[PDB]
Amino acid sequence: SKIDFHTHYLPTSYVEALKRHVPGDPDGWPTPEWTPQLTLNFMRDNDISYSILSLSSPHVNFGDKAETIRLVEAANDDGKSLAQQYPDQLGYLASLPIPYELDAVKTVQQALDQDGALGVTVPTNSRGLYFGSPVLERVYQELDARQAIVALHPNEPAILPKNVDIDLPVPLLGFFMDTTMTFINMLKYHFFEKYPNIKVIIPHAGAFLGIVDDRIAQYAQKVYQVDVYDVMHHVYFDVAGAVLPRQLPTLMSLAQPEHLLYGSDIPYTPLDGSRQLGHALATTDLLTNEQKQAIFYDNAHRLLTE
Amino acid sequence: SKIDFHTHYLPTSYVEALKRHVPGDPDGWPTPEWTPQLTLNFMRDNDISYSILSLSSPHVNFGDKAETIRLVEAANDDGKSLAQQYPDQLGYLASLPIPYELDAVKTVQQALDQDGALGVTVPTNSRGLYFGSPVLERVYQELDARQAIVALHPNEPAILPKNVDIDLPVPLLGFFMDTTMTFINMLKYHFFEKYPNIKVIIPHAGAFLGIVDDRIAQYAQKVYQVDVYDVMHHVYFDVAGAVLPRQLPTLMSLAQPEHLLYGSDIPYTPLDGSRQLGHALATTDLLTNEQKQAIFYDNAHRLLTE
Amino acid sequence: SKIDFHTHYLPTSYVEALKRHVPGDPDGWPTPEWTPQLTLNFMRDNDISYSILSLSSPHVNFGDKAETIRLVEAANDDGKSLAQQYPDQLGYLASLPIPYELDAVKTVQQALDQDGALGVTVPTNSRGLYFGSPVLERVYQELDARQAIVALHPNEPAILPKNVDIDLPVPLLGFFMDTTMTFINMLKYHFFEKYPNIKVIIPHAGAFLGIVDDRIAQYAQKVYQVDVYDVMHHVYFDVAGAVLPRQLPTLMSLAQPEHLLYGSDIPYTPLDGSRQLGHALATTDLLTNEQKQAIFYDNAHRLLTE
Amino acid sequence: SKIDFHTHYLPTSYVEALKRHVPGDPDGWPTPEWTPQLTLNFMRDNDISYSILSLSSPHVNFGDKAETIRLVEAANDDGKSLAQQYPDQLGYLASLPIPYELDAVKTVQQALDQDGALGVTVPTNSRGLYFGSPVLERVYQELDARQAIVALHPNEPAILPKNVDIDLPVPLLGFFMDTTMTFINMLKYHFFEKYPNIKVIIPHAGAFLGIVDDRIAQYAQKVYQVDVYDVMHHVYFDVAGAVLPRQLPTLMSLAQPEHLLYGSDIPYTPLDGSRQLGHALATTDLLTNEQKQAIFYDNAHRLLTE
Ligand SMILES: [Mn+2]
Ligand SMILES: [Mn+2]
Ligand SMILES: [Mn+2]
Ligand SMILES: [Mn+2]
Repeated sequence: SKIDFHTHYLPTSYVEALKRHVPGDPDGWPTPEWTPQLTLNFMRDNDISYSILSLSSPHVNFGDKAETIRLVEAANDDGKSLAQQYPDQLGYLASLPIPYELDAVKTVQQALDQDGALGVTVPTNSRGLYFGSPVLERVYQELDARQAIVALHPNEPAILPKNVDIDLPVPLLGFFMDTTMTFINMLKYHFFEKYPNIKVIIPHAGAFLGIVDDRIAQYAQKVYQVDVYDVMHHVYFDVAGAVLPRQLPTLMSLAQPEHLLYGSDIPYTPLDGSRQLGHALATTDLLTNEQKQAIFYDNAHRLLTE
Repeated sequence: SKIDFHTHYLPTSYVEALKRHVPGDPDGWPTPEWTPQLTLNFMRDNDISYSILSLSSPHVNFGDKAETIRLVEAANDDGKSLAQQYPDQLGYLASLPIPYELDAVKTVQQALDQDGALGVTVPTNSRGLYFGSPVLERVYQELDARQAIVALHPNEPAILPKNVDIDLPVPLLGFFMDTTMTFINMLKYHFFEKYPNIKVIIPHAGAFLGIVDDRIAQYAQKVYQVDVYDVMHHVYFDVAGAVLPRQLPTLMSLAQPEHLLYGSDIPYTPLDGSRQLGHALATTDLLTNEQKQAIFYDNAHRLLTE
Repeated sequence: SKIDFHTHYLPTSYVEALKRHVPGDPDGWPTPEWTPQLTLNFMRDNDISYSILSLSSPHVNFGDKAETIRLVEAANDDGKSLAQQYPDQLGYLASLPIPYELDAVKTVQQALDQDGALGVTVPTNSRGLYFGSPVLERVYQELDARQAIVALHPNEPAILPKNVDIDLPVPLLGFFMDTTMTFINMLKYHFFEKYPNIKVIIPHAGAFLGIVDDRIAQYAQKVYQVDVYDVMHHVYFDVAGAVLPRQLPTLMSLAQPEHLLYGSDIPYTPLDGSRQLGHALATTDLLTNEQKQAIFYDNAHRLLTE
Repeated sequence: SKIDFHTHYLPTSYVEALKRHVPGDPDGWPTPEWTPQLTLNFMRDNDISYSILSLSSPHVNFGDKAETIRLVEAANDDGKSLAQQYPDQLGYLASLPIPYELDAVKTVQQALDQDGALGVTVPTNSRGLYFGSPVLERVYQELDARQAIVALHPNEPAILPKNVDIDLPVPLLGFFMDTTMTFINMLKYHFFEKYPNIKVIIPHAGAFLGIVDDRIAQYAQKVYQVDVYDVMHHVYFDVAGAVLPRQLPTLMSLAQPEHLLYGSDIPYTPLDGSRQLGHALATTDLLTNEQKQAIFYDNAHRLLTE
């Protein structure tokens, strides 16, 4: 069976917040319907024995602090409630009330120490505040002290040129640009050097890292005093998206084999498309049987048992 | 010997315009010194028998139309003058007075029909106007009627988040994001379908195309009614930059073998670094002798003799 | 009776374009319902004998050139058709297919030379191209040759800070910032100096000009070689909006008495609110009866008979 | 004698930070030279008996937290050291390490409770975080508990349209747009309602408030549940800049007579230009002798002795 490290859920209060604050479709991508039953049924039909639920983007920062704290709490309560309802099928990563540092520090401690979260999920940027920002140092310290799993999830870039790619859904190119920019932001701030105990999961096979690393390697070594290649060995990656036949293969010459995790990205990625993507990973000639076994189960299992 | 399809020159008026309008280093990258002799000497020391000179970025659109037209003309006159001075070593691609459509139409006709340009070079975006924009249709029509070579050159993206990758030179990540966004912009506007005779050269081994194509293939097929894979076979690519060991190999499963062109990117890329990059292409185990021969000379030669 | 120089209409194709391209309420302001009868009945109920209709913002530039040209033509045909159906009650200002210079040049000649337009209306900025930009020189020349009336209409600023005034409707502060930025842009490019024959109507009592003029006066004189105070005497101003008791009075110490035009801004401003604004201009102690007569009728009439 | 509530100083570390992080002239305005003697000699030559020094913009947030905290501490030590060296001529407002909430909370307590600060000065926005943002609630609470004076100082707007007013110095229009956006932001978050004890000084005669208030009055009442006119009576205003003959007079129909404070804005505004602006306030026919006395001394004095 497989363990899904990139699968989502949508609390009712979160769905109401989207309709209330976002005109049209969020990220130029229509909000998908969802119920625990949808995920469970998908797990049954695709031999997934365990899913680590996480709140997707847009992040719940709409400009109202009390609202953001309320949404994050509701979302975490749902995650926790589902973990207690299906202890063998569902687990969850806690969302944080970013950009509110002290409040996020409080959520980290509470979600990890008492509410059974397996770790946390954080937006590449929340209305402009990109992860890696020293505005959240105390949050990093609380996460590092707990050797926590930190899964990044791409959000629409804070700002982009308006007269280009007009109406191109944000997930198609924006998400990748943001994840890439965030990774680099983390290198600039010595994140992996200062918080070596955190286990960072970079989604969608590392976005554009497989191409820019080689291009920034020099600058990063000279100006950031960081070896991008060592970092690529240190972090983790989920493999949601069109990772075949080019993206994953390129990533494997940079990533550590034990650090690759399977992900479906349901329900934002239509269930059928997700099934097809997972079937591709199972039958491709680009992966050995050992690698398929690691990506689908062993890697996640090792990570979770630690 | 090799033919360089991505090498630059800097007219004195262009250097004066940069100091006058751009504070600090352009694109967060210090302006390099240059003289024809620098390029010629570099060609001698690296067995390059022919170079196709082109004006790099930033584009010469500073908000003053008459100035832009004056700079573009001066630049083209320099290119032409060098072609007549060293008919066997130097050739040139004309710059255009974008965003001024009718004026650019006039430059295209004049540079190609009477001043010996081998084609044109255009910015991915000129102060926000991204290539592919219907604002320049008449320019495309004049270029298509002449089966012209059109080389894109990345410019700093019109706008980006300000609190991320602070002070990261633009060429390291911005250039790639822009070239990628522009390519997609061209797909949205059916550029290759409407102007099938133009020979578009996409720089730096296609930036991020090797990773996003697979991700947008579906949307592009359904909404743009375009097959991104056919397009990748139709266009050309230069191979300047850290194309090894991941970028070029990925691109070769998408690009046509005869459409890959060598490029050094001097003098913006230090001459020594450029020499090292070219030496890598010559000794790598990732390319057959036939491929090295095609990339370094045959492909460009075929393209130029047409 | 009064003459209304700032009143709007909404072609059905324009309304369908808004629903199709703009998510939610355009400019954060709900699109109003409209038919020719609503304007006409408003005119009878408010002693308005003549209205010069114009298309409001957002401008019809959605990224599709053919569509922009089609929408503009449909809007001008409607304006023309209304002037022919109600010669004594309705007139109109033609819209222009900006940012397409050559096409706009064509619309100006046609609109003014044969379609009966009383002049043109233009957006302070169309997706980033601000009026005054040399990208439209040929358009200015065609307008100056006809001593045309050019009425600016504010649009949402191209871009603004993301985390401030969240959800504040655009017309409340954005429109003013845009009109203000556009006027200065026109100073910078010597618009009034180069096209003295054009009669420019700046909406909403000059937005912030009443306050910034004194601040930029020096710079404009030294760097633009322009006397802002002379320009304020040269252009025109409609007085739609909350012009009393502060805005209009300030503007009158800078504007010429004969260059002040009445405006209601229906139907974007609720009809009852517009009736109240008009009633206030009629009964205020801040204006002499002569000024009320000039603003409501004489100034417009003189400009129209010219 | 007069009391100056808008005058600046430049710590050496701040000057070095500007050269190191800002290319060209900050805010498009050349950094002025300064020593304590320049301010003091200006005071003797212009009948100023007391100046409340403050750090001008750009704010010291360059992306490095430790550096921001270090720069703020160096600036406050200088301010404190000047107040101790010239108890009768110089006082100071402390800067805050915004956007670091907890750290700023610390600076407020220390600055006001033991370092002799007369209050604090804050940027309308620090790299995108606009004052009034709930990200700084704890900072407001610490300030309200001390009935602290909080002086806003405009900074370049986070982002603006790229192709308009090209090269127009930021202080000429940008500063005003920012102060204006910030004031409304504060309305939106019920700042004055929640922190009634803070005495907010809005610079440059309220920027554009004199004109927008009447336009947003309705929306602010209905959506923010705030009466903008009551707020205008509640806050304070310095009168640096070209306040005559239009700006200041408009502001006086909204502001409380006792809440108007004199300001020179040296050394950013050339000393001769500031002397002329002060002389104009002294000889203008737009103010009674009582108002001139209040603006120049009484109002400040009453606020300081409180
Ligand atoms: Mn996802
Ligand atoms: Mn180049
Ligand atoms: Mn209007
Ligand atoms: Mn100041």
